[PDB]
Amino acid sequence: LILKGTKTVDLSKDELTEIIGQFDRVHIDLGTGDGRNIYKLAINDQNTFYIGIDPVKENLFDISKKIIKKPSKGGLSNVVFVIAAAESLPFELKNIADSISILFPWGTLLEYVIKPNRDILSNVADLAKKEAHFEFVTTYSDLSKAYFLSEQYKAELSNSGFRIDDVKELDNEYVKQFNSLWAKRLAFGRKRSFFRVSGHV
Ligand SMILES: Nc1ncnc2c1ncn2[C@@H]1O[C@H](CSCC[C@H](N)C(=O)O)[C@@H](O)[C@H]1O
Repeated sequence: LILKGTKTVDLSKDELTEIIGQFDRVHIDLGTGDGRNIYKLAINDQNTFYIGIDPVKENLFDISKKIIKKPSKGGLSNVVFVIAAAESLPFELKNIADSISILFPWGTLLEYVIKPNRDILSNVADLAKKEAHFEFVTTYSDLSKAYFLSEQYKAELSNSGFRIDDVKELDNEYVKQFNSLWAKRLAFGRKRSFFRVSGHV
């Protein structure tokens, strides 16, 4: 299931493969939100096909309507919005991404990353190609770098297919570069700690 403007339509595996054809890389943003972050990534790199996934189609309507417009009007040819959840990812996305990101998650997705939920993370790892980079950027209260650096957390992620190569604590200034309304709120509000766990799959 993908969005064509405000309408939900079916995209087959063969159709997806055809679209991917004009691009050298594929990036998946899980729990993409309002689509503004992915829109910015896509506008700055036309050799990567961007796939934004979120179970809430309603919040993607504005940007979904924008990408279908003509190029001169803000339209993009390297973005697709998939309506799905981490617990039930589309089989068409298996082994397709060069990179996967989960940015400023909330709700169940945040817990799957922080706990972490090994089975769910395993499903997310299945979306990656043999290669593949990953990036999880989280924040809770306005846990800690130590937690994400612990052997237990590293082992749990490794079991799911994620090999941590770096853990960095980021600040509000860093988040000011993102365009989603949510990211702006997090960046402009009280001082908050953000953590990026990144590596390869
Ligand atoms: N289990 C799950 N699977 C997929 N997406 C989920 C999810 N649980 C929560 N989400 C999505 O995670 C988002 C958290 S808020 C917005 C995050 C976005 N990445 C940004 O920076 O703007 C919401 O849009 C919500 O629908």
